[PDB]
Amino acid sequence: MCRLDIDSPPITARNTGIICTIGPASRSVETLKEMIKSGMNVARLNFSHGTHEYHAETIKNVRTATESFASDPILYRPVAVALDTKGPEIRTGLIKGSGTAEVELKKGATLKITLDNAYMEKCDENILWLDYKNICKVVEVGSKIYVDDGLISLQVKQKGADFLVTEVENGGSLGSKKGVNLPGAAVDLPAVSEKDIQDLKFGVEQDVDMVFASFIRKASDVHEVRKVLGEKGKNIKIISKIENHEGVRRFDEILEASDGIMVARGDLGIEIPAEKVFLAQKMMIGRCNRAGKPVICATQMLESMIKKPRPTRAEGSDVANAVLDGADCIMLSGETAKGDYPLEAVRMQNLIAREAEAAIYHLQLFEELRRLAPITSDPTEATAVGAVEASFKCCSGAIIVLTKSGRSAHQVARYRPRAPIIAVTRNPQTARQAHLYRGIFPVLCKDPVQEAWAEDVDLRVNFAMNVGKARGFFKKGDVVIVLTGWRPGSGFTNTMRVVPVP
Amino acid sequence: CRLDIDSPPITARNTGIICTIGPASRSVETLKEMIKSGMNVARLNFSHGTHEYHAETIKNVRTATESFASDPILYRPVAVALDTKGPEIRTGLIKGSGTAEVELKKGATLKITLDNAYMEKCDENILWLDYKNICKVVEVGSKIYVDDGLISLQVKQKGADFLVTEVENGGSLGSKKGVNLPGAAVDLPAVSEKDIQDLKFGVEQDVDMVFASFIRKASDVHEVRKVLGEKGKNIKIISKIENHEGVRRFDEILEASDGIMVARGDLGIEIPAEKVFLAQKMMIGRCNRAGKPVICATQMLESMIKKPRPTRAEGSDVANAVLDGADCIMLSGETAKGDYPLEAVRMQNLIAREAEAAIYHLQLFEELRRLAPITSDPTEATAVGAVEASFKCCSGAIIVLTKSGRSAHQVARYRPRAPIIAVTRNPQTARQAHLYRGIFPVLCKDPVQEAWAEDVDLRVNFAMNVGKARGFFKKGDVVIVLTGWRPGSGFTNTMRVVPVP
Amino acid sequence: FLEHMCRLDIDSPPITARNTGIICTIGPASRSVETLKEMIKSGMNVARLNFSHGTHEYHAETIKNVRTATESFASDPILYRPVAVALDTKGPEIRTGLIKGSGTAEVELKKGATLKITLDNAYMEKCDENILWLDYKNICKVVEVGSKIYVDDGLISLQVKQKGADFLVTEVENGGSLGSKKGVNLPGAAVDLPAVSEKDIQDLKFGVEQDVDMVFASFIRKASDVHEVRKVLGEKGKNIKIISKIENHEGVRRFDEILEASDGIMVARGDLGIEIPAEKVFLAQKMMIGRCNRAGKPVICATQMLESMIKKPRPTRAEGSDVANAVLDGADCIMLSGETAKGDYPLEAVRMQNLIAREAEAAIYHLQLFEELRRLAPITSDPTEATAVGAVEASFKCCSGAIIVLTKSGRSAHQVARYRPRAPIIAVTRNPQTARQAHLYRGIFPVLCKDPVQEAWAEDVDLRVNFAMNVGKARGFFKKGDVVIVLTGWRPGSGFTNTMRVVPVP
Amino acid sequence: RLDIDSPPITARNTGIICTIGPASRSVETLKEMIKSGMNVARLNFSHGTHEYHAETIKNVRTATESFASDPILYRPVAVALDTKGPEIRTGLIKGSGTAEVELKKGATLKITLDNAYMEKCDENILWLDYKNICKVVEVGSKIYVDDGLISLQVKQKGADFLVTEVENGGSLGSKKGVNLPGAAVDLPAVSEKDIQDLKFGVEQDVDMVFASFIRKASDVHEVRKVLGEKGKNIKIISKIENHEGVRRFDEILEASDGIMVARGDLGIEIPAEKVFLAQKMMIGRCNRAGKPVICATQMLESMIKKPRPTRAEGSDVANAVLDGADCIMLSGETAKGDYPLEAVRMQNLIAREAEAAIYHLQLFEELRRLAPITSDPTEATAVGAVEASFKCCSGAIIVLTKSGRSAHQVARYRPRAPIIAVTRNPQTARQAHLYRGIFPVLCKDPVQEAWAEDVDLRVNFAMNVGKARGFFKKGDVVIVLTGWRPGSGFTNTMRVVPVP
Ligand SMILES: O=P(O)(O)OC[C@H]1O[C@](O)(COP(=O)(O)O)[C@@H](O)[C@@H]1O
Ligand SMILES: O=C([O-])C(=O)[O-]
Ligand SMILES: O=C([O-])C(=O)[O-]
Ligand SMILES: O=C([O-])C(=O)[O-]
Ligand SMILES: [Mg+2]
Repeated sequence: MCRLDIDSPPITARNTGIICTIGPASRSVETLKEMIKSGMNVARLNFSHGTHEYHAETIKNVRTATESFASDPILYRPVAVALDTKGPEIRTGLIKGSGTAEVELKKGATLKITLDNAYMEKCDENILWLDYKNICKVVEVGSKIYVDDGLISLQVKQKGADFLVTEVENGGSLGSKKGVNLPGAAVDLPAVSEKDIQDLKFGVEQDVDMVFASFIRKASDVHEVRKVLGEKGKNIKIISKIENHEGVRRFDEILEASDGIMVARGDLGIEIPAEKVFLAQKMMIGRCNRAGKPVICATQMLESMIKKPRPTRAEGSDVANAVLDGADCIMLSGETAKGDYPLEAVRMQNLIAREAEAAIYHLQLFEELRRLAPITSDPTEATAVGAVEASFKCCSGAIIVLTKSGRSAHQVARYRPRAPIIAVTRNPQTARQAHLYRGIFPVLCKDPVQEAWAEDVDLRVNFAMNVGKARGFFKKGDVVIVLTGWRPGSGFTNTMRVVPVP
Repeated sequence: CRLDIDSPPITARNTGIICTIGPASRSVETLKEMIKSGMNVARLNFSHGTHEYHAETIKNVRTATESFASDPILYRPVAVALDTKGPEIRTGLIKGSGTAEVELKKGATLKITLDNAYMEKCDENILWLDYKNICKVVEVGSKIYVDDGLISLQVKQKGADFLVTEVENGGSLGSKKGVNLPGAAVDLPAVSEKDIQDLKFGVEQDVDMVFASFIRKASDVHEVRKVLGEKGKNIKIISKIENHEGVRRFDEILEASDGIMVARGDLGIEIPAEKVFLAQKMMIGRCNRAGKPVICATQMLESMIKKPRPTRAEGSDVANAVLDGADCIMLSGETAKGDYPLEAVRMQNLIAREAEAAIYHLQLFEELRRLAPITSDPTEATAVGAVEASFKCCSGAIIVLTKSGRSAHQVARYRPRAPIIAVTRNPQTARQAHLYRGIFPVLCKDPVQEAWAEDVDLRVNFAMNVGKARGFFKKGDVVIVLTGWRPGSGFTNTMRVVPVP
Repeated sequence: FLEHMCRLDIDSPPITARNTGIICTIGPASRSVETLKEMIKSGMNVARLNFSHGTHEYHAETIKNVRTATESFASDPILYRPVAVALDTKGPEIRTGLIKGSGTAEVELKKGATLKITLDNAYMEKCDENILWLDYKNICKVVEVGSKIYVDDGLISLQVKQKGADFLVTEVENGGSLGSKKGVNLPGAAVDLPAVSEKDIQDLKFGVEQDVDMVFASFIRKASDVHEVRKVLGEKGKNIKIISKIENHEGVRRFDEILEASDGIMVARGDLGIEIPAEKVFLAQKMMIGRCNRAGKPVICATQMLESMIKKPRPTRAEGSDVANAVLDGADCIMLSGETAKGDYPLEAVRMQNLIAREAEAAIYHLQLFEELRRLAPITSDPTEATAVGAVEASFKCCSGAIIVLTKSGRSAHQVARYRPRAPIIAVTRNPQTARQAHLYRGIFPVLCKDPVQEAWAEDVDLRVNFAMNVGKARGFFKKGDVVIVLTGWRPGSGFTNTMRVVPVP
Repeated sequence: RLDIDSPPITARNTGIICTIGPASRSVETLKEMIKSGMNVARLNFSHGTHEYHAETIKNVRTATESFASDPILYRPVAVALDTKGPEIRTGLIKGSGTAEVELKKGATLKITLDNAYMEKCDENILWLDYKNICKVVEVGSKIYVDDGLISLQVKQKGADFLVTEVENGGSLGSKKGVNLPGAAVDLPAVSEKDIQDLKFGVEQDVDMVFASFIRKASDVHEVRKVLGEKGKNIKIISKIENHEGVRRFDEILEASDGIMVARGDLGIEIPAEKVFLAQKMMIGRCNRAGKPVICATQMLESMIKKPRPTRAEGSDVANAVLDGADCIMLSGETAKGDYPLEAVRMQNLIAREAEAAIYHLQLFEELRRLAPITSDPTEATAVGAVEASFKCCSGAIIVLTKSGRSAHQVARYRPRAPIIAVTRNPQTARQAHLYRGIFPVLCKDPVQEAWAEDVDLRVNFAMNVGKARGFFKKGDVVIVLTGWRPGSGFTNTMRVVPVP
C-alpha cells in the first residue's frame, strides 16, 4: 500500500474486459467502430427495452463494425454479443409513444398507476402503466414503490379496484420501460416467462455468445434457462445476474449451476440496503475468483458520465476498486446506451482498469489462489498452473495458449498471471467468449488447417508471436511460455515450453 | 468469500464524519439534526463568505452542540474546522443579459482576459479570471480546466495580457467557478494576505483544526504554523494534498503536518483521474503507518445533492475509503447546499459502520504492530499492550484517561476493534479526538478531587456510565482501562483489566 | 524462516540468562552435599529421584542432601535459587534384580553366551552373567520360543531358546554392560499390569510425607491412569504436580486425553525408543512438545541427551545437536539421567546443558513463536489471561529487561510463560512450593520472598516489586535506566492479577 | 499434528555416504551396504596407501556392477575421495606398558618434536608431527587430542618442546588427531601428499573430492588446479571444520560445487554448543544457493559398538534432514564398527521418516520466493515442473539430463515427488546422489537414429524404472522434462503425461 508509485506508467495490455450496453446513443455503425477502438470487448443488448427487430438491427451493426477490422487478423479484435433477459420483473410502459422520451417529475405531485393495456404506450407525468397484474394485492396503504433502479420513490395513497394513486416522494426524470421494485413483498413471477422463452430462442437464432439472466433467485432458475436454450444453445454461456436478497443467500448453488456471475447492483441496491452492496460484491467476486468462473461488476460505475464528459472521484474509485477486488469484467449501461459521452465512458474504463491492474501485486494473489486451489488429476490444470508459476519466474512477455473451446486458456486465467494470455483459436465463438476471463487476449486464426499437425501447431504459435510483436506485448529477445497438446482436439493440453520470440 | 451480508454491524461507528456547512445546514435546528445523524466535525469553507458569516456559523454550531450539554453522559463533542481558500483561481460573473449559464460548445473559440472591465461580464466569447500572472505560466498548447474540471480549454494564442483558447470539453459555464492549470507552476502565494486574515480569525474564534488548501511542500506548512502562532499552537494543521507537487513531496508534508486530507476534487484535475485511487491508497497507508489522521474527501456522495439515495459507485467509494484505513470521511456540497443533507450524513454512518464490521481487525493490528519500531516510551508500550488485551478478551471498550489526547491517539494507531472511550476535562482535546478512528471522546465536567486516586476512579466510573448508556457494554462485561502513575501529560503507564460495575 | 536460518551467527554471544529448566537424576555419582552444591551452581533446577532403584531410606537421605545443599545458599535471598524435588514412580514396568547384592555392581555379557532368566526369589539379589531375576511372574505366558527380550532401554537383546514353567533360557544376541534393576521391555506383548501398583502406592505415600514438588508418573497409557495417580495422592497431595511420562505406543496414541488430565508431560525416550521403532521417536517428541506448548502445559525432553558423557568429559556432535533441537522444538525442560546419576562427569554434563540451551534460546525467533502461540490462543474471559498476553506484547515493544510477576500459586507467572516472552519472568512469591514448581515453565525465574507481610497491602506489593528489582540488578537482567513490566493484582488472594505497569528501574 | 501411524513412501531422498574401512571393504559386505542404501563410498586418505585405496575402489565397483545386468534396478554408486589436509597427529605409544596410556587430571605432560620419541609416546612424554607448533602457540594455549577428548594447557614454551598440564584426562592411543583452536596453523592448504592423492583420484576416476580444512576460496582454487582439465568434471565438496572456514563461508561456497559440515573437527575448533548454529546456517545457505550440503561425523557414533543407536543420535539424523541436508554420512560406523549394515539401515529408516515429516509446499514457497528472476529457460521449466508436481500429486518428475544440471535445478526447489534422472553419462549418474530427491538411472541403450524416438525411449525407460521401484502405476500422472535439441543446456519442455 505504501509503495504505490503514481509517477509510474503502466503497460498497454488491459486485462479487464469492458462490457457496453448498446442503445440509442451507440447503435450506429460509425459509433460502434470507435467503441471497439476505445476498448469495447462485449456488446450488451437489454431486452427489457426495444423489439426483436430493433435488437437484430443492432446486432447487425455491431458485427458490421467488428468485421471492418477482419481484413487484418493480427490486429483484429473479437467482440462478444450478449443478450440480457427480462426475467421475473415489473416494468413501466413507453413515455409519449417513444423509447427515448422522458418526463420530469415534481416532488409531491400526484401520479396514477394503471394496469390498462391501452395506456402502455401513453405514459406521462400523470399516468403510468405497469405490466404486473397482481400489483394491487401486494401493496398496502402507505407502501413504497420504487421506479428505475430506485430513482423515484412512490407512496401509496389510494388503493383502487384496477389502479393505484401515489404521491411523488422525490423528483427526477422518468423514461420508458423502467424497472419497478417492491422490497420485502412476494412476487409470484416465474423464473422463465413466455416472453423470456421467445427472447432466449431469438438469441439462439441470432448466434449470441452469452446470456445475462436477470433476477436469478435459485439453482433451478439457471437450469430452466439452459433447458430453453437447449442443444442448439449448449455453447451459449449463462451468466447469472444476482440482483435480489434471494440470489445472494443462495449464491453458492447458483454459481455452481452458472457459467459465470454478474453483480447487478442497480436492482440489488434497492432490493437490499444500499450500504450492504459492497459486501455482496466483494463476497461474490472472491467466490467467483476461487471457483475460476467469470464475474462482472455492473451498473452506475460512471453514472454521472451520461450527462458529463468526466467522472466523479467516487466513480474513478468504484471502477478501480472493482478491478482490485478481482472482477473479470466491468460494465457500462446507460453511459453507452443513452448518454452524451459513450466514447469517453469506455476510454475512462480502459484507463482506470489499466492503472488498477498495475496496482495489483500479482505474486501474493497467485500464491493464495494456488494453495486454495485443490489437487486434481487433470493434466491441463497442472500444465496451466506450471505455466503461470514459470511466467512469474522468467518475467515472460506472454503466455501463448492454443485452444479450441477456450478451456485451456480459462484454466491459465484463473491463476491470474501478470503475463497476458494470447489465446489462439480457429473457433470464432471461443474468441468472442474469451473476453469473459481476465487477462485473456483472444486471436482468431483463419489460416487453413495445415497438412502436418506439427506444422499446424508451429503456424498458430508463430501467429501469436506476430500478434504480440504488433500489439507490443514482446519483442525479439523476449521469453514467452507456449501451451499446446500432444494431439488435435479439446482436453489434450499437456505441454509447456519456454521459448524465445523468433 | 467469508463476508456476511445478512449479519448487521455493532452499535459503535469508528470513522469520523466531517460536514461542510452552508445554506442547507446553517440553522440551529438543522445542525441539531446533523449531530443526531452523526456529524462529528463541522467544516467552514473560507473560499466563500465573510468573517461575520462564519462567526455566525460557528455560533450556530456551538448552540446546537451545547443543547446536549445538560446530559454530560450522552453529550457528543463537535469539532470546528477552518478550510482555507489558498492559491485559488476563480472566474468572474456571467453578464447580466442572456442566461444564468452560458453554453460552451466543442471547437468554439474563447477569449480569456485579465481586464477588470469584463470581470462581471463573462460569456461564451469572453471569460475573466482573477489570476494576474496566468500568461507567464501557461504556453500555447497548455490545458485550462474550469468548473470542477468539467470544462477544458487549450491555449491557441498567447497574448500580452490575454489568451485565445479552443473549447475541448463543452458544458454550461456559471459564475465564479474554480480554475485548474495542470503542468503549469502557479506562482500564487502558499499563504496569501486573505489566508493570513482567515487563519488569525480561526485562532480568535477558537477553531480546533485547519484544512490548509494546496500544500505543495513542508515550508508551506511552517508558514501556516507561524501564522497560527503561539496562541493557536494547539490547533491541528491538516494539509490538503490536491496537486502533483503535494504528492511528490508527501513524505515531508506528512512529517510537518498534524494530518492529511486527500482532497480529491482538485487532485482529480491536477493529476489524471485514473490515478487518484493510487494516490489515495498510498497516502492513507502512509498516514496509518505514521499514526496520523487522514481524511478522504470530495464527491463521496455527489448525486445526493439532488437525490435522496446515492449511486452504487458512491456506496462503494465510502466503504472502500473506510477499508483503505481512513480516519475520517467528508461531505461537501452534500451538506452545504444540497437538498438532502441529513440523508447524506445518515448514509455515511450506515456505510462506515458496515465497512468497519467487514475489516479483519486482528490482521490489520498484526501488520501495524510488526511495522511499529521499538521504543523505550512507556505510554507506547502500554498502548500496544492494551490493544493486544482487547482482542484476547473481546472487550467492550478501551477506557483511556488523557489530557492532551496523545494516550488515546497512541491506542488508535494500532486500530483495535473495541471502541476507545477517551475521558478528558479538556474541551478542545475532546473535539480534536474525532480525527482519530475509534476514539469516542467524553468530556468530564466534574470538579477535580483533592485526592488524585479518587479523581481517577471518578473519571473511570464516568466512562462506565457512558459505555452502558450508549450500548458499548453491560455489567457482566470486561473492559481495559488505561491510566497513569501521576498527574499531568505523558505519564500513562498502567493497564487494568476490570469488569463493569 | 530460511531467510533467518542463513543469518545465524556463532560470533554473536548469548547475552541473556538461560530459560530452559535443567533436571538431574541423583544417584551414587551426585548424592553428596559437596557435589549437589556444585550442581546448583552449574545450573540444576530440579532433582529427580528414580524409584525403580534404591529404597525409601536411600532416597530420603538423597532428598535430605539436596535440601542441605539448596538451603546453604538461603542466607542471601536475592541470589537464592529454588531447587525442586521430583519423584519418579515405578509404574507398570518389569525390572531386573540386584547384580551381586549391589545396586552399583555390573557384569559384562558377551555375544553368543547363554543366560537364564529365573523367577525364583532366592536370586533377586544374586543376579550375574548366568542368572537373571525379574519381578514379572506372568512372563512365561506372554513370551514364546523365538521372542526377543530387551534389557535396559534395549541395550541388550535376548532370544528365547527354551521356555519352561518358571524359567526362561536365552541367548545374548549382542554384548554390553548389565547393571542392577534395569528396565525390561516386551514390544507387542500384552502385559496385564495395573496403572498404580502396590509399590507405587507406598512410593506416592512416601512422596507426600517427604514434601516433593512433583511426580513423574511412569508408563502413563491413558487418561484414567492419570486420574488414578491424582486420586491416590488425594487432598494431601493435591498441590503436587503430576507429570505423565509417555513411554509406549498406547501413551502416544492416547496423548490428547493424557495431556488434558495431566499437569505436564515428559517425553521419556529411553523406554519409548524401544517400545516404538527408534526412527519414529523424533516425530513423537516434536508432536508432543508442540501440543504442550499450544496447551500451555510444561513438557520435558528426557533420556540419552548427553549419553556419552557418562564415560567422557565431552559430548558427541549428535548429543550437542540433540539438546539444541530439544530447546528449538519448545521443551520447557531438559533432563539428565545416567550422566548425573552414575556417570564420571556429572558436573560437566549439567554445565554443557546450560551452554547448549542458552545458545539455542538465542537462536529462537521469539517474534515468530509468540505470533503463532497468540494467533492460536483462544478467546478468554479470564482477566489474568488477557493481562498476561498484554504484558508479553508490551515486552516485545519496549524490549524489557524482565516481566515481574507477583504470584501466590504460580498461575499468573505460568500464564505469562505460555506466550513465550524473550524477557525473563521474575516470579516473586512467598510460597516455597510455588518457587520450586515454577522451574517446569520456560522463562520463569522464581524468587522467594522471606520478608514479613506489611500492614499496608499496597506497601507490601511495592516491597515485593522492589525485591524483584534488586534480584534483576544483581543477576544482570537490567540496570538502573532500563524499563520493565510489572504484573500485580487489585486485591489480596489468588486469581486477581489484572494490572500491568511499565515502570523504570530504581 | 505429526503422526507415527502414517507410513512413509517407498522413495528415500537423502543420500547416504559411507566411509569404507576394514569393517566394510570386502565385495560381499559392500553388496549388502548397497542394498541397505549406500549411495556414496567415502575413502579416507588420512590412512592407507594408494595401493590400499585402489583395491577399495576395485571392490566397490565389483559390488556395484554385480547388479549391472538389470539396468531397470541398477543403482549407481559414487566414489568420494576425502583428503588428509593440514592434519596434526601424535606418534605411537611405546611398546612397553599398556597399549593405551591413562592421562590424569592435573598431571604434567611434555610435548616433543624430537623424532627419537615418535614411536615412544607415554603418559609423561608425547610426540607430534607438526614441526612448527611452538612458533604458533603461547603459554596458556589449549591443545586437544583424540576427537577433543583430551585437553592440555601450555605452561612452558621452549624452542622445540612444550610443557603442558592435563585438563580433561582419559586414555591415549597411537596416531591421534590434534587440534589447536585459536592458533594460526601454517600448514599448507594443499600439501605434497594432498597433490599426490588428488592426482591419484583423477586416475582412478573418482566422482567427488572431500577437501579437508578449507579456510578460504583460494584453497578451493588450489584443489581445482591440481585436478586440472583431466578431472574438471570432478565435484569439489569443501569441508568446513574450523573457525576461519565458517567466517569465510560465502566465498568458499561460491568457489565449490558443494559443502560438508565436518562436525568432528568443527566441534573442537569452535565451542561444541555452537556447532548446531553453524550447521543450520551452512545448510540454509546451501539450500538457498542450490548446492549440495553434507552433514557428517558422529551421527550414529554409539552404533560402532551397539546394534541400536542412542535417542540423541536418532534425533540428530532426523534434524539433519529437517534442516535441509542433501546427504548424511557415516564414518567409524561403517569403517571400523561392529554393525556397519545396521548403521546404514538405520539412516535409511530415519531419513525416510524425516522426509515424510517435511511440509514441502511451505518449503517450496520460501525457496521460490528467495530465488531470483532469471532469463534461464531451464530454470523456469524446473520451477513449473515442481509447481505442477504439487498440483497433481505426481508419482515422479522424469528429467532427461547429460551433465545432471537439469535435475539439479529441479532438486533445489525441493519437490515431494522423486526426480527420476535419466542419463547416458555414468559419471552423471554417480554424482546425482549429492542432490536430495534425485534418483539417477543410467540408460545403456544405443542412440536411436530418430532423435524424437531416442527421447521417447529414455522417457519409457524411466516409466519402467518407476513402475519396478513402486513410485507409480499405469493410472498415475507424472511430469516429464525434455529439451528442444540434443546436448546440454536446452531443457525447456514440461509435459504432464499418464503412465503407459
Ligand atoms: O495523553 P496524556 O496527555 O499524556 O494524558 C494522560 C495523563 O492522564 C493521567 O492519567 C491523569 O493526569 P491528570 O491528573 O493531569 O488528568 C496521567 O497519568 C497521564 O499522564
Ligand atoms: O440489471 C442490472 O444490470 C442491474 O440491476 O444492475
Ligand atoms: O478542496 C477540496 O476538498 C478538494 O479539492 O477536494
Ligand atoms: O523413564 C524414562 O525417563 C525413559 O524411559 O526415558
Ligand atoms: Mg480544493
